[PDB]
Amino acid sequence: HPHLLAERISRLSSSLEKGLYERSHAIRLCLLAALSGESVFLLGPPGIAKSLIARRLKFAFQNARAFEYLMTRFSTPEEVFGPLSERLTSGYLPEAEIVFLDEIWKAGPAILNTLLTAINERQFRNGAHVEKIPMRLLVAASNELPEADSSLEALYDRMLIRLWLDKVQDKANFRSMLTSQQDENDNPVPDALQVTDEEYERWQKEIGEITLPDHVFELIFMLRQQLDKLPDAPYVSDRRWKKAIRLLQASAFFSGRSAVAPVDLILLKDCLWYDAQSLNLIQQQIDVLMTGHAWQQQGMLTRLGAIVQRHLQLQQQQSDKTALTVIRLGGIFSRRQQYQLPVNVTASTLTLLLQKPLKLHDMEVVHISFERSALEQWLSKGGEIRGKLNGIGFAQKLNLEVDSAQHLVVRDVSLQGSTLALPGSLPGEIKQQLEELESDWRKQHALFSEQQKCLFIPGDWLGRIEASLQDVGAQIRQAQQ
Amino acid sequence: TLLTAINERQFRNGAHVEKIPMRLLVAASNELPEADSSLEALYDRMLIRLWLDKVQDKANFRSMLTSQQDENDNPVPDALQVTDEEYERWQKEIGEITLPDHVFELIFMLRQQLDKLPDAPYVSDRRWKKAIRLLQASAFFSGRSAVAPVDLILLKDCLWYDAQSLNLIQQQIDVLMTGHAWQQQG
Amino acid sequence: QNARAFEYLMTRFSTPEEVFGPLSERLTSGYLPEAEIVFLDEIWKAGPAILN
Ligand SMILES: Nc1ncnc2c1ncn2[C@@H]1O[C@H](COP(=O)(O)OP(=O)(O)O)[C@@H](O)[C@H]1O
Repeated sequence: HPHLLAERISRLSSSLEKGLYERSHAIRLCLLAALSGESVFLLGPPGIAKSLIARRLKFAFQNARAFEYLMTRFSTPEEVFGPLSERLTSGYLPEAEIVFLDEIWKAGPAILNTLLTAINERQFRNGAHVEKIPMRLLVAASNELPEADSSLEALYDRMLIRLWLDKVQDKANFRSMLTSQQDENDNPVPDALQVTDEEYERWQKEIGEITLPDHVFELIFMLRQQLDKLPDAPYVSDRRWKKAIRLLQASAFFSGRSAVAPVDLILLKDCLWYDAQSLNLIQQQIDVLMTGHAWQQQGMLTRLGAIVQRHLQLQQQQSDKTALTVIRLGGIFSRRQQYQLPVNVTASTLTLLLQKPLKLHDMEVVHISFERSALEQWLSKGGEIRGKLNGIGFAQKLNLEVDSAQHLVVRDVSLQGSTLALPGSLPGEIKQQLEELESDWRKQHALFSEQQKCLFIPGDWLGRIEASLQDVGAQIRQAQQ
Repeated sequence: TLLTAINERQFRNGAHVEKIPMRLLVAASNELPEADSSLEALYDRMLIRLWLDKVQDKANFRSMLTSQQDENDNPVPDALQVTDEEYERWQKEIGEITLPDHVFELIFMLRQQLDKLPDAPYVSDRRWKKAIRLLQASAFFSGRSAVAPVDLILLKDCLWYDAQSLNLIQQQIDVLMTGHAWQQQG
Repeated sequence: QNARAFEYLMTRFSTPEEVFGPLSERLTSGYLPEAEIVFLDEIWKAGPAILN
């Protein structure tokens, strides 16, 4: 039964897209928020299809009403909620479902005061006795941004989705859009894809029953502590974290899932920023989190380093068997030039082992890696060499010289010698621990290859997730060679 | 109330709503609205922006100064007046006009040219969609079945918004019509 | 057992007639003179007559 729900939603959003190209992210987000009792906000220049989406989502139901009003600087509350006689609310907002409010950043003082009580309580102060408001979707569009110290920020902090629409840019999607024969006032939604009033009241209760996995909570709490340490990061209130869960739980509900999926965190890119300055900061932190700690991308990186450290620890103990012989070629030159091994080594960032460890830069080291593009220059022209320690940090300078027996003596602050050596051409203990970590990559990749059919996920985000999973898998297959 | 009578051709009336048989919406004024006001919502929705001015020619002013033609009679004959049935049928055949591939190369090029110029006015996506209905209607009443490249001349009064951008829109189209239209500069 | 709520937001252009109730003598049906627990957010921007 839950698997058949994702098919009906995919056919409902397909009929709503017919007529508005390059607006999939602006229509799918409004349909999910309407079925879960959430709001949505739009921003952009007037004329990028902002009022039609408010009149298009009403055809997906069976008892919805439209209300397209423009808030002016001299607007009165009696002209919005209907004039009083006790208030004639015949087709306005208290009895409507999907209302539209354009230029909301300039209404009267009493207009904004009545809108705050109709969101947290879904009621209205209609004279003496109050009544409920069957509001299913709240949308608002404008153009500019409010002040930093004003009363208009009370409503902006309560809206969940902050859509960022813009004009068309693609040429192929503009051909049929320029000459579109589809009417904007008909009923393109079939009668079989429209939900009833009974199914809406039942879905409002099953969303809260979605369980929260322990691995999902590790990503939400980490993002909150990350934005608090950055001064340029925008502040996120506690209400935004609670209202965002209802959106993620509703995305997995209409997609054939019973728990919160880690891929649902992509929708948080339009629920944290507030201006154009913080727009590039929210999309940057989530892109790193979705390609770092989502499917355990960086989690396997800190575990693979312990396997390499354990493998290199057993190779430096038996380094006396295979040393490092440098070829001789001192012909006619002012300095005894050297050269590395030919076909034996071909890597660029190869590592070199040492016998007796030394204390370089007030720390211990067990392996030093050099660059192939930088080793040929020092062994031919001379000068100084720069190499990092333990494969981390920057390429610090070392006191490396040539040996009489064709070796590499590393000098420190105590004038101590250390002959370098290269690792030869896998122990059973390292192979056993490596297969356990490699099997974890296939388990995390199998989860992404099953839930990628979510309709509420953009298409440009799948290119960065797949490129992040292949980068980790390409590094774990190099040490096993 | 004027915004709901354009996109939906309806008007609220207490309880039930009704349609408006509005065929032509004309508006005239003198000054320009503010840059940050609610009056810009109606200006961005109007298609044709006619720029009328006083007479300048001397030959056309002689008969105009002493004109005996009445302005309250019926100079239109009864044989040239269309009926209510022909109006409802013409509203459907306008959308059936095909869009040639050579015409699309000029509309998309004009949109990208105004975006690179900082002094050029901004044109929303609604204006590009509503302008096609005007060009397709010009070729419909002229004996054509497709969008004619010469119909782009009427775009000189559907892009500008003030007196500053009036000389910029009429200059870019004049070069486009005498450059990339019939492959002049091409 | 007989309390009433009143969530109001004070603005820089608020009027006293929109808080206590518009006059006809003042229609104070469910506001502040007959309420018990009222809420006032952003009180540091109200008008001079509201604070008085
Ligand atoms: N980007 C777009 N793609 C397709 N159609 C559009 C687009 N922008 C506007 N339209 C069309 O213009 C008409 C009017 O849009 P409108 O409500 O004025 O947009 P806005 O509310 O952003 O000003 C709509 O019926 C819509 O079909």
